[PDB]
Amino acid sequence: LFQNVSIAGLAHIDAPHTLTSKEINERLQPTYDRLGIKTDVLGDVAGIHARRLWDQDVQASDAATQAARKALIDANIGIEKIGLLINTSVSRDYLEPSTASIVSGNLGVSDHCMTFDVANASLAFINGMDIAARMLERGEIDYALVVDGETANLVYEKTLERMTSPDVTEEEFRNELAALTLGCGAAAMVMARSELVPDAPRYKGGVTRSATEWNKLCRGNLDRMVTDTRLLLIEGIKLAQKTFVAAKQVLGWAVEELDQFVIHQVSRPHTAAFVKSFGIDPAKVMTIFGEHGNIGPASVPIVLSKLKELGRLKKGDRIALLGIGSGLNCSMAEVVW
Amino acid sequence: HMLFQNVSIAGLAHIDAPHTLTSKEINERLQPTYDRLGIKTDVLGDVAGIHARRLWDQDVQASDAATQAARKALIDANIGIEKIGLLINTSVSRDYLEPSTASIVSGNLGVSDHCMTFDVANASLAFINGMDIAARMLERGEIDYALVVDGETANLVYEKTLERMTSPDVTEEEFRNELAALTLGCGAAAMVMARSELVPDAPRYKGGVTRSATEWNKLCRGNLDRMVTDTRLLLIEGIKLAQKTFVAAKQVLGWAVEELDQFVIHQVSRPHTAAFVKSFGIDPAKVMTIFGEHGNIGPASVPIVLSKLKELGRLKKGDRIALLGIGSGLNCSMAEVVW
Ligand SMILES: CCCCCCCCCCCC(=O)SCCNC(=O)CCNC(=O)[C@H](O)C(C)(C)COP(=O)(O)OP(=O)(O)OC[C@H]1O[C@@H](n2cnc3c(N)ncnc32)[C@H](O)[C@@H]1OP(=O)(O)O
Ligand SMILES: CCCCCCCCCCCC(=O)O
Repeated sequence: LFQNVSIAGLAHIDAPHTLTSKEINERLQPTYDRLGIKTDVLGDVAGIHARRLWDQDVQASDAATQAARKALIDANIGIEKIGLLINTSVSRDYLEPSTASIVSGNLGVSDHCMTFDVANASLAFINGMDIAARMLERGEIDYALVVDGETANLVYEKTLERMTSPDVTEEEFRNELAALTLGCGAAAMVMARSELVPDAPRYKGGVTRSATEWNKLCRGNLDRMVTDTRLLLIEGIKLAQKTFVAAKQVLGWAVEELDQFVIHQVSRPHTAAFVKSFGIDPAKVMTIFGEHGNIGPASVPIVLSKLKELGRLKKGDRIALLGIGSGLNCSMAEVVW
Repeated sequence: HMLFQNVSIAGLAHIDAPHTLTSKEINERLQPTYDRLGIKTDVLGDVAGIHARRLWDQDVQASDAATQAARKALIDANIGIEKIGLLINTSVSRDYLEPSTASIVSGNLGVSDHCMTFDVANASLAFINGMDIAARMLERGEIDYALVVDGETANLVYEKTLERMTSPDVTEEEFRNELAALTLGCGAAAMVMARSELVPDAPRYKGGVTRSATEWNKLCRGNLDRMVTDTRLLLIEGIKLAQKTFVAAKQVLGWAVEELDQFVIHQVSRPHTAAFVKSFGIDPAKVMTIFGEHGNIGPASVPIVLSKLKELGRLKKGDRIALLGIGSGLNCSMAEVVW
């Protein structure tokens, strides 16, 4: 476990435009009626009633940059203190260079600042925290930024075009339906060596389990995402269960002994199936997919930032970060407030 | 100075893409555009110094090429996939935005449910980044073995760039901006890293230094079908950045150029490379180049060259090997291997 790693600052950005599921259903209504769809899958089943979109021409790096500036302020440090910047977003503007280098350019990092991207679907932010934690413990750097901006504008625009086409089949509809559960947003975290920030929350790290045989289940680019919803739910929960059992071992976790559960946000049935598996008090599980949908790897730190801004947390509170992503990969870690 | 301790290279391999595409063939297609634009010099063969590059079949994905390299690297290290505790994929090429290419490679190989996997992306320096991340886990003893894998696909950028540049209405500016795309190449590499205790006679990786100039992030921008590049400015600002990195390399690695045995350098063109070696007083006999026949294989370039050096019998026990590169960003990293 990490002994000397802390969270110096934390921030999130909510995207400014609301697209409700009611509004999407009115667009999709003529398709529903020719396919004989009678059910509201988004609202009544998924539990997603709205999501947020950016203005046009907002790139991932722009969103991440906004979040990074807020996080530095939350941490009371200047950019010149940053020795490492990692971008963990799924959304990316180019293959080359790293989105991190674009964010770093915007921010004005020093010539000593190491930067690169990590990609791992919705788990990448936790991955990013661990890579930074290891560099901090080793004394390579004092402060690190982990940043993540997500943009779903184009995937809504293109998916809605496809779904409204007179040639669309129910097979294609059900297979791209998951794209209509995603949302825009951004997050950023400042991590630091603990001797520099004695009042800050401590990050202990945690455990990782994987099921890489299921890598075909959810495949996506900026304009299109194809998903096997049923199997992904079933196998995703199986891996989460396996990882949580492994966590109870090495982290000493017992459900009653935890104050907050910061979980990846994908759907109401997904969530309820997991909490029921372990008898977790749903009150302890903050949910935002209702109005924000799935913000990918930024989801977990967004919720954690919202919890912080709420003035919820108390010193000594044990917070379980429960991350997962298409892969499948699952990582569960502990933060002590 | 925080150099890595007891981190070793247990296995190493490269894959050469099978189909040769010559610059003579490319020039043939481009000739009408050259003539219309008044270009009278062979800018590929004579200026950039690239005579050939390799391509895959159309149906080969980044993960496919990385998987080929990985299996060969495991054989080299004489271990099974069940030993691997970490797999990092470092390629610029990728199958999708999500999931990671690493998880596709990991699924192909059959890694255990304890294996940690993800992609790292950082233009042409990412393989060194992957080695560094693996090394930190290995040094702590969190894992015993790691795989760092990298497959590059340039098929689509060749196809689309050549169509655009052979268009009746291509502008001189668009032509110049995209020309560097025709110096790219296909190929793959993978390395098995291990705790030194398990492989007492294997080479040692020490890590090294990194310096950056992220205000130059616009100079080279790439996607699956297009790459736009300011070649002139990349040369000038690259050497500048490499100069800072060498000063740092003397501080933490204690480097003196005459004392190093091999320089394994990421390469973007023949004149760029000669400028680099001239700038820092490097013995050219200690610099192997595959650019003339393979072009620029991005982040796989460094380990592909290292693997070829091993296969040529040019590396012996105790040889001090410098891994050097400038990557779009800009970033520059310099690390040492002791064979
Ligand atoms: C560019 C990147 C940006 C970047 C943005 C950042 C994100 C990047 C990261 C990638 C994000 C991903 O991995 S997204 C992958 C995770 N998200 C998802 O899988 C979305 C799916 N969400 C869900 O809540 C679920 O799987 C449901 C709602 C689809 C099914 O729930 P569940 O309870 O089985 O439902 P079950 O009873 O079958 O369903 C009963 C009823 O729902 C209907 N139903 C069930 N499934 C479907 C379906 N797939 N499509 C249509 N309808 C369906 C049935 O017909 C039936 O209707 P009837 O009999 O009443 O008529
Ligand atoms: C821990 C929550 C349990 C339900 C989550 C199942 C995993 C769904 C996979 C989608 C992850 C992603 O958005 O990349």
